[PDB]
Amino acid sequence: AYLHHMQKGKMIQPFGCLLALDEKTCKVIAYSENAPEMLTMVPALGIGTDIKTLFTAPSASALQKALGFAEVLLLNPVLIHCKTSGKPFYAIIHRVTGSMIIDFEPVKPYEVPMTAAGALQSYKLAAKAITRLQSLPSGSMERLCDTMVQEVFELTGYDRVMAYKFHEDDHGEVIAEITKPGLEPYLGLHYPATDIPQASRFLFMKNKVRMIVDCHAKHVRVLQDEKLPFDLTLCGSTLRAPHSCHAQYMANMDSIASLVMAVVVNDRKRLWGLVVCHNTTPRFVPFPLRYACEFLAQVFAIHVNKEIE
Amino acid sequence: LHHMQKGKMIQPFGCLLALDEKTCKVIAYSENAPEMLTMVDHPALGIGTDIKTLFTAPSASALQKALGFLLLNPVLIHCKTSGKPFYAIIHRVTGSMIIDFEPVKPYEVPMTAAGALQSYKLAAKAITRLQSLPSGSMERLCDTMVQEVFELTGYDRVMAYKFHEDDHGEVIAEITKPGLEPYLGLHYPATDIPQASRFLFMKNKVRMIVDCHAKHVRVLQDEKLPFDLTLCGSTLRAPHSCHAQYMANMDSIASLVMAVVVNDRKRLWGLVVCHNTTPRFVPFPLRYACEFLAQVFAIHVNKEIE
Ligand SMILES: *[C@H](C)[C@H]1/C(=C/c2[nH]c(/C=C3N=C(/C=C4\NC(=O)C(CC)=C4C)C(C)=C\3CCC(=O)O)c(CCC(=O)O)c2C)NC(=O)[C@@H]1C
Ligand SMILES: *[C@H](C)[C@H]1/C(=C/c2[nH]c(/C=C3N=C(/C=C4\NC(=O)C(CC)=C4C)C(C)=C\3CCC(=O)O)c(CCC(=O)O)c2C)NC(=O)[C@@H]1C
Repeated sequence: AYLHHMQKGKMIQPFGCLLALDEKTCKVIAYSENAPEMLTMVPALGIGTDIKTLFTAPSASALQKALGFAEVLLLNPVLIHCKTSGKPFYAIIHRVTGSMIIDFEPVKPYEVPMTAAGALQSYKLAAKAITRLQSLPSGSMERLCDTMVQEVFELTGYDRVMAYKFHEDDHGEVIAEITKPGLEPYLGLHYPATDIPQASRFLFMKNKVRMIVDCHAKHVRVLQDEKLPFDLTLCGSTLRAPHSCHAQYMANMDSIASLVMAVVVNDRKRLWGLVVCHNTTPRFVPFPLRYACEFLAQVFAIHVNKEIE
Repeated sequence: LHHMQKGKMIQPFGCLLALDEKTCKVIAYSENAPEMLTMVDHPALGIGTDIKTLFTAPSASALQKALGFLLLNPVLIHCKTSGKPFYAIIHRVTGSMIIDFEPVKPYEVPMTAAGALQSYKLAAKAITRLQSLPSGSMERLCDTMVQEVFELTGYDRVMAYKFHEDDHGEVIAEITKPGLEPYLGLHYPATDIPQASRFLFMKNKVRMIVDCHAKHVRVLQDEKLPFDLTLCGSTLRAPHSCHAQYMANMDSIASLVMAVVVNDRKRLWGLVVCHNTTPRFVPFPLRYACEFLAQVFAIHVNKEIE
């Protein structure tokens, strides 16, 4: 049941908007319902729209040029400007067979001159983290995980950061934790397997970093071309809305916002666990920082697998 | 020392402005800056020009904020009429804020963040390969460093150049494109690298020369400025004429040099030296990534001695 509704991914979070394009025609074959408002000035946006009508000439050309690379050759994000408004967005591209799917995340105008500076700064901080993991003496899973949650806490600014390990019966245990002062600790607690369905663990193998900005936000529908006789697969989107059971789960534990990083060993390939960030209030972090976190989690996974041996 | 610090020439691949640390107005500029930044009241660019007349408002605001600091480089700026974009690289000296401007292709502006992330990722992967090395073999450590830099930077030749106790140098590792003659193993006199150059490398850890044959450009300053403006910290500083000549005879038209400073007790261990047969330019984000790679390399060198 869970996998169907997560794979189709027809509901997104409202912090961004989504377009899907036909690789052959470059025209819009699906869009989220908030996309006309975000990207135009309400020359419309609908099924069949050409993207050269929406963005400035260098922007349209950069996206058009992405159509011609293999996915492993995609460099994200792309900085685009809207043609009428001048509004800037980060465009995050991925491919599913003959479709190109694009997530658009807003950028503040005063942030634009700092886009390269901020990207370098995020990766530099992550790189300094990697050196401290590596400097650590071997022999203690506990010290390794403490160092990791401490580094992530400083890098990401969330109220709570946990290392969550899966046991062989698939139930989980919180084995390391750092929080801001007032909060209730979860260190040492065990949780049922069913708190994280099989389908979610499966998706984490491919989508290694997941952000939920606000569990109470009103989700937005994706509309697709009525001519299509199948559903598009949108689960690779950075914007996919959380299933309502989990959004209800979040509100109950006063984690209004979250950032989760998969820890995949032998990347025998196995989901060892998760690094779980919670925030009491809504929180957004831009793509370059999440991208750096993905690499930090990869290196962490190498050290985890070393200690096992 | 006094025609590297008080020498007033830059390489022509970019241009330079210096601004007064209080008024924010132009107190020095390279002779190529008017055509590069305005396309040639008053001559649009001279002593006393206000940066609000040169750049779009978001661009000028971002530079005003930097004068208020802490520095994250580079800043992406657009010129006011042309919309012509540059990377602005900022540093401070006692009297002034100095800005090096390196051009960006207008149609590449959408990919600036993407390219910066990719540069740092490749350097971060190189860092993990150095770390995973079994300790004990200085040869293996240095061979790995030159291989990674070669792949990252795309230069024709990459060598590790070690300083001996008498300050003479030795090439102890090297990788080149096929068919180039090796220099591995050669010893060179201490005088090839004067002490003044060594002292600069302590502060400016990455130095790029795009084309030893390029015609250098003068920096003009107000003659009543109560101090002498130094260019030691500019990414654009011209090579000394002895070295421009030294490079031509050895068919290194372009170079990229990384200092290797241990106990960063502080001493210059050596250099990672990249050479190219033809002119070569690499953008600031890649040089910035190389700086961190060089610091991490220095730590492993220091470990090997001990
Ligand atoms: C509804 C009947 C059942 C249900 C479904 C469900 N859960 C998830 C996803 C996650 N569940 C967790 C669990 C935890 N988070 C924590 O912080 C802790 C320790 C305090 C636990 C145990 C996590 C981390 C996830 C991943 C969330 C993410 O991707 O950010 C899903 C998938 C949701 C989606 O839309 O991707 C579903 C469907 N949960 C229940 O408890 C019910 C039994
Ligand atoms: C002129 C009278 C003397 C002189 C001066 C001089 N040298 C440098 C700087 C450098 N010299 C070297 C030397 C080498 N490069 C190599 O590739 C090799 C081995 C194959 C050697 C021995 C290097 C690497 C530098 C640094 C250059 C840089 O910053 O990119 C300077 C500094 C130039 C400047 O303006 O910074 C000067 C003045 N060289 C001679 O040979 C004379 C004896």
